[PDB]
Amino acid sequence: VKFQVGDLVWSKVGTYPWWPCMVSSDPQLEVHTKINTRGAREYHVQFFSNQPERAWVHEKRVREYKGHKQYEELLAEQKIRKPRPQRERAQWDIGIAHAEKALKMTREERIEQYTFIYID
Ligand SMILES: Cc1noc(C)c1-c1ncn(C)c1-c1ccnc2cc(F)ccc12
Repeated sequence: VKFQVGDLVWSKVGTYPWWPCMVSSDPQLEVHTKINTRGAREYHVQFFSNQPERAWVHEKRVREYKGHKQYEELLAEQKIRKPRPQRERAQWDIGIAHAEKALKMTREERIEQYTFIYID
């Protein structure tokens, strides 16, 4: 286990770019990490965004969030660059603004400030 609840991470999920997240406990399983059905470790994350979402992400697709400028280092992992669709970019910028604020808080503060409320 490399990450704990409240840690800030970048997650690369599906067709989306590296996105700012917070590691959190799954509301149903009550664990923030598990071994999946393929025997790989996954972490449960909340995505920072105007649209609240959560996901279980493979450990190879999770990186420590040190700051927004780390994004260039993540892409690096003629020069070819994918375009940045304006609508997605605006939501990513909003997520980054939250992560930048969360980075200035302690773990306990971030947990209190950002942990989602799940309603059945
Ligand atoms: C959508 C969605 N629904 O479930 C999940 C899980 C996702 C998701 N998977 C990866 N990312 C980065 C997201 C996502 C989460 C929150 N906000 C967003 C805003 C966007 F513009 C674009 C993607 C996202």
